[PDB]
Amino acid sequence: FTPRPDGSPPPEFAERRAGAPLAPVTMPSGDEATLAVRYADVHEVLTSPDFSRAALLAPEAPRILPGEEEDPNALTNMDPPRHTRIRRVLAGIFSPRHVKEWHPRVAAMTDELVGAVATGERPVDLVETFTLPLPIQIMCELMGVPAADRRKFQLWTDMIIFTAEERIGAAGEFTGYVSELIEGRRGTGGDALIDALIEAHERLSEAELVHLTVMLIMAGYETTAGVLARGLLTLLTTGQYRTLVEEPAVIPTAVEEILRYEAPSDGGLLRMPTKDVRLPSGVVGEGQAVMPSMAAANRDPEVFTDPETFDVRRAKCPHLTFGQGAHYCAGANLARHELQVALETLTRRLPDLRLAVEPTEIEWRKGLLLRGPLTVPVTW
Amino acid sequence: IFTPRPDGSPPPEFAERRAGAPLAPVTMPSGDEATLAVRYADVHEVLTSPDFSRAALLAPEAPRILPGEEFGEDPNALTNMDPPRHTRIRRVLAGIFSPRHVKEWHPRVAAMTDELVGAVATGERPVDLVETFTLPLPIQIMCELMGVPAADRRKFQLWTDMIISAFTAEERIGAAGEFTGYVSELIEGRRGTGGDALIDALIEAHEDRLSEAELVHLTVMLIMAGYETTAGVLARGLLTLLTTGQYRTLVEEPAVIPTAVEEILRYEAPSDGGLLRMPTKDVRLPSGVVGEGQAVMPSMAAANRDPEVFTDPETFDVRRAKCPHLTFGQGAHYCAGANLARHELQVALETLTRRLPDLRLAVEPTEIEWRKGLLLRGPLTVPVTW
Ligand code: HEM
Ligand code: HEM
Ligand SMILES: C/C=C(\C)[C@H]1C/C=C/C=C(\C)CC[C@@H](O)[C@@](C)(O)C(=S)/C=C2\N[C@@](C)(C3=N[C@@H](CS3)C(=O)O1)[C@@H](O)S2
Repeated sequence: FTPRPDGSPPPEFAERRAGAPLAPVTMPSGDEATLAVRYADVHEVLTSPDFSRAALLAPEAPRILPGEEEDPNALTNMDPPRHTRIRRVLAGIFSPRHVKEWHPRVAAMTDELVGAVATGERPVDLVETFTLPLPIQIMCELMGVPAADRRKFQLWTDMIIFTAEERIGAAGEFTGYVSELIEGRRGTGGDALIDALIEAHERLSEAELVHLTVMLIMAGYETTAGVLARGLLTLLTTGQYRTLVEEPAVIPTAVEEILRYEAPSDGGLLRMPTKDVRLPSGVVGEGQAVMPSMAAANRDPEVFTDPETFDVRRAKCPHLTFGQGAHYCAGANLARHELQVALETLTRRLPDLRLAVEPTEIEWRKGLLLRGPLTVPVTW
Repeated sequence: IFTPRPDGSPPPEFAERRAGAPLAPVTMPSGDEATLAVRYADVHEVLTSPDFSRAALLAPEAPRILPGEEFGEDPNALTNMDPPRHTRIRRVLAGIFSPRHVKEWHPRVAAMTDELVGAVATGERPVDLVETFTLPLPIQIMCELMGVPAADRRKFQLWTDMIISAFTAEERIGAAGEFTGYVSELIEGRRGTGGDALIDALIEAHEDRLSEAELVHLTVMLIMAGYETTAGVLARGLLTLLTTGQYRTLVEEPAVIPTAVEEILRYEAPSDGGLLRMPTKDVRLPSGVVGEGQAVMPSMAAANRDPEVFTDPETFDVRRAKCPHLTFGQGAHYCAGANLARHELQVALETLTRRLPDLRLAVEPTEIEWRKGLLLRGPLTVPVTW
């Protein structure tokens, strides 16, 4: 909520998990909601059918931040049955067995960027040169987007967390660019992600395809960049980077542990109960919105032994960083793969990587909910 | 012969030399002379015979085409080598550029075509097909194959324009050193990343073979050749399609595309000339004997319009069945990227005729301007609408 100078959780989480599992919290908007922090409460909030996303569009419902965007055609603001139809299409697209035509593009973009880091001026900022551009360049290649337009996609997303009409403006260039992009691509015989989306509209409405495309690009850039910058910074400060260099087989569990520990937001999309719901820690009333804090759930000693310790070898790691239930992250398999190949390539090409400053000098983004370091200087 | 022409039509000297003066002197831009072979039978022989040398053109007293350069005088350029070294590097190139490896790059060709036609399709009309399609398509593929950051694409393109040749100066020496340097740094970065692109395959050929200087210069050359030659031929190819209306034949009958690719290669050969061959003793060509130490220019474009080989050679016909052209050269130096090039041209036409069937020249044929200077010929723009 209030800017922290590092990636330390707010201590109000541990307090709420101990004795105030389902208490009000006042959000940046000034409105309040019940904050669920215990794993089991968050699990239930994310899986139960008795909560609605679409109800948060109603004019009286509470908001997390001040403003609009709040789009009625965004996947995150829909309920069954509409919601279910678009997800069926997305499983058909992000077929875990269609990733195979896509793995090479991920590795190629990593090799590209790690090479550039490798011959760059030390000390290098790993954010600007690696962690920020890797996911945007990946999403762009998969959407058949000219590399000349990637910086523009980055700024529109950054703008769309900037003051109302400036955010409507930037949403309007993205939607417009994307619909145009689409018109161009219809009729080519393509096999990229953008192509599979287009061809699902011949099950997706016009505005559905456009907004889904926009969201896939935004979703798959900001979160991954966040998690990866954070993950690398923890690897470097704990010295667990070296563990991955010496034992590359540990990279899978490291990815999971980074997801758990580095969950980029402390908050979550509100859920509205459509009737009185019993969660494990208590009953929450109909019409009283709940915030699921997956970040808090991820550091719950009921589930994770020694929750505040970062351990790349952690075997039991059912984190909620991809959410859960129906809104479970659509790009979960791509993201996990991006993270693995990122760590694989970087530890292979630069084993003797190390932070070029002390942790406490690194600055973190202030405001905009999502938390992450502003720069990660390294040398070797 | 490389003097200004307002279009892509051949020098009429070609028809007269083929008629009555097959192996006659020609003066080159440099001021120096060579024998100009124009008949298909002579050009074939000049390219395939083991009695001609490329390397001997490096000797300081040998004739040159251009008046001063670096990259073409480079001893480590594949085009400036004879067996056995030439053979070593070629077999490395065969183990990289195999028919199988090209079939495993296919999606990346299609994807860059897909991208760029889509942007053609949505462009403000009339769209210049050169700037939006023919120029970027192959440079962007090559760069993708070499792990080159997309921001670095125009640098590669301008450099390659300088080494091709007025725009001539001692600048085609400064360009070589910037490309060479950039590429060496690209290599440094890339060794140890474990990628599966072309540039990785070249590096893993050096490591335990290709020398450092061979690797560097070959990578630079693969970048320049895979862009400038393909770019020109494709632009030329599309322009002839549109001006003949044979574009429509391909839209209505896509199975014609392969013969169209060959006929484009034949008719649109981007050069009037070719790299000098030095005979290493007296050689009897079909049209006459050439003297030891007397250089011959093989004009593959003249050969391609020889009425002894090709009926109605000045007619462009996408249905003409297999008649070996020489646009890829012949013999030992036969173009190493030939199969990527044919594939790039086949996909460009497959994609572009599918997306924009009713494409048409936005201007009169004769209104188009052609690149001046350079050893390649090609139109500056190809404006179109639909
Ligand atoms: C490490 C990176 C990522 C994290 C931490 C992450 C996390 C999440 C989370 C937690 C949600 C659910 C939100 C909620 O229910 O409150 C979500 C939804 C979503 N994710 Fe992400 N994501 C990541 C990467 C990606 C990628 C690469 C894509 C795109 C391919 C993507 C696309 C989506 C979409 C479309 C949704 C909305 C799904 C729905 O509402 O049904 N994610 N993501
Ligand atoms: C339409 C496309 C192309 C044309 C018209 C073309 C033409 C030629 C010709 C005629 C030669 C031989 C010159 C001589 O023997 O004097 C040659 C050499 C060569 N080409 Fe091309 N080429 C094209 C595309 C490519 C591509 C895509 C590559 C890139 C990988 C490439 C790489 C090379 C190399 C490395 C050589 C030198 C081989 C040697 O000297 O042994 N070419 N090309
Ligand atoms: C410009 C040629 C490139 C980029 C490559 C590869 C293969 C092309 C051969 C073709 C298309 C045939 C004609 C070509 O030989 C000619 C006469 O047009 C040219 S362009 C001749 C010369 N060019 C220079 C700049 C170089 N060619 C070699 C090494 S540098 C090269 O890169 O070939 C001069 O040496 S002479």
